[PDB]
Amino acid sequence: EYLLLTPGPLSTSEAVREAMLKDWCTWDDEYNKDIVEVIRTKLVKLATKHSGYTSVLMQGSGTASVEATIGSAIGKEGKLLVVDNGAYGARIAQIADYLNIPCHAVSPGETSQPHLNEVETALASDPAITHVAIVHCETTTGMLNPIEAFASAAKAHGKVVILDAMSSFGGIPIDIAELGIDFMISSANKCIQGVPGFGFVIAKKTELEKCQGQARSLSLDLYDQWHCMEVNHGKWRFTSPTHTVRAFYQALLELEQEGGIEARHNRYQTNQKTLVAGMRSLGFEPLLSDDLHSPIITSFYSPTHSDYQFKAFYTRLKEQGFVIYPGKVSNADCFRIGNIGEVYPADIERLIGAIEKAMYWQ
Amino acid sequence: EYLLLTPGPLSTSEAVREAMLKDWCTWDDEYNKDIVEVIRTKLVKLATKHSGYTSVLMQGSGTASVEATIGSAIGKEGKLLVVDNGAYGARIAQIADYLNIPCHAVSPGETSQPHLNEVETALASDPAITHVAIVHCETTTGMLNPIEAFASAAKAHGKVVILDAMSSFGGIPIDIAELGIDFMISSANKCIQGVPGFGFVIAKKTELEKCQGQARSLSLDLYDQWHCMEVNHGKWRFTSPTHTVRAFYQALLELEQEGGIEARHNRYQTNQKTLVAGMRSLGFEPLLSDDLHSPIITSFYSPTHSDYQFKAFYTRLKEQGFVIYPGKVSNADCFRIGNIGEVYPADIERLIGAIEKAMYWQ
Repeated sequence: EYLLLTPGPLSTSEAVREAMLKDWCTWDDEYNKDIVEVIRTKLVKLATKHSGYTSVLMQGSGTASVEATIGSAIGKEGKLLVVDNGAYGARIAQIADYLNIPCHAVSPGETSQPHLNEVETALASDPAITHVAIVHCETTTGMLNPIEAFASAAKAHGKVVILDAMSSFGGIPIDIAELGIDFMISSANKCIQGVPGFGFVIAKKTELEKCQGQARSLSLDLYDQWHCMEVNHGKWRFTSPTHTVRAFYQALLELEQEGGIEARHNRYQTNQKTLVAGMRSLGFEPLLSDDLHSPIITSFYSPTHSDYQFKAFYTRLKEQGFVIYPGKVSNADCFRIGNIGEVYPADIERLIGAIEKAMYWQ
Repeated sequence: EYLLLTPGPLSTSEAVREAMLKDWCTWDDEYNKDIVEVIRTKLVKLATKHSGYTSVLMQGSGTASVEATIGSAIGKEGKLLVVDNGAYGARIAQIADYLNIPCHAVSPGETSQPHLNEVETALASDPAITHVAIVHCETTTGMLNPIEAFASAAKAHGKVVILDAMSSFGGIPIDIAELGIDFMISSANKCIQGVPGFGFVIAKKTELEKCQGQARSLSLDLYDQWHCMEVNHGKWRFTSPTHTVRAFYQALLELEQEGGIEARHNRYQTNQKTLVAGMRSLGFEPLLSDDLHSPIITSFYSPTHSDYQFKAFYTRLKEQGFVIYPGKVSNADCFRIGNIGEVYPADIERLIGAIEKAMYWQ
């Protein structure tokens, strides 16, 4: 009915939703081997060309998979270093606080890319740090963080690297082995284009094996979940959201049929650049400078006009068949427009015309 | 294609699965107020006729909602008493161990109902206990535990009562206010007949308010989840499995259209009694004595014949369109047959004939 221009849950294809029409037995080999183990194999190949990697699927929101990683990888005597330049980086610090894990937040500001100066200074002054965490795309602003330079500084200091690639994996090309990522966390419902219900972790097999007996949660026990899936060939310890897992298997086939991540990245990149160009022609201004823009979601400043109201602008756009998203920027009045899911160049063009008609304050 | 005679995920109706064909914006009022807040209101009324109760929906397997309750209700200086007479009772002890919560397991044996003698002795000898936990239906065996006598002994000792009603709520009539249950945990995909993706907690509002700042997990923070849903009217803190939540809204409407829990309980009770009677005519023996049988799932002893093999019996039954379930009994060779979901008397009768044809060892 509406095109969801959100960061996810988003507009999924008909086949992705149609795949949810069958019921599955959680104990049957058709589910565990022919569905789950296929997902697991495909996910590892999508994340790297290299050996030594493995995948774990975890029920719940994507945050639950981020908490599974933090609470399972970090030992009793470990300390976390986080790059917090948005709500998601802050959420990694909040997880650490709940789990009583010593944490050092390196806050570079929401509208600027992390100065690796602060990072290298934290890594040199604080030898107690065992793990470092960074958000690939800060979905709050749509900022693309420099994960390569960051993970390299961490590997140089002999620290474990955790990447929150929730809004980037499947839509931005990355080889986690080459970049030196130890744990890469991502979603079923963002760039891969499945539906929500679970998340996953693609990890270096040697680093995942170290998580055994270190977990702070039974449900979020990364090793125990991984080990059950390994020895029982796809078996989830507790009930898996079967329908959403089948929808994800379909979303993977549609990613292969598009031409993979490189092809999806190009479609996203074109959508985002056409969107920014069209929005600028209508007088809107992006929150970040173009060099910091990700091809996933763009933050735009709310019009300074006294008659402007997000809810009113949002409602007028919904009437035209487009669902935009509110801004999450702490020290800025903003709104966001995602360009992921069933969003194609023709849609972005139809949207720019719809933005124009929804500009009631003109 | 197959009728799933499992404890859940099970055979859902066409309308329950068809409700998953629409995409939802997580931020829209149509989702949060007209879907989520309707689910929440209906769930509290289904659990009690009385005031003072509230509901919380939690992403993940049902275990995640059990862990949310344990880790959020119990304080730093608190101690748990568990009735462990099956894998699910043992799992509540395992959660406590992960969360470093002192725990006293009262193990009455898998084939016998809890002797309230051990319970009352534990409550009199151990004044350090703050909370007590019991499984309503031990799905491992299909045993129906006496929750009334148990919760009364706990209220007498001024302890908080936690009920795992995962396989019983929606199919067995219970008023949690009258029984003195403080936190009742249940599933989206068992007796209510929705699909997996989330679980929920129906709690005494005064007892839930005490959980604030006590949580051991960010994702599993019961108060923080509840408070966001209360002040932001249905809003889930992090991504909710939207499609599965819409499927659950449909499952609630179908529960009302059947005539509620009393009507569903009668259909389950008839299925289970007809099943036990038919299985006995074929020479099979129930694991538990009939007085301990729940109307949800029945455990039967594996035939003593040397030619008998579960996988072979299971495969021959699948061919006839019935999916049975393996046994989870620790000190018994068993199999289970659920009778929940789209299971009607005509199905049980067709199944008894299918059991007969699948008896290859005859």
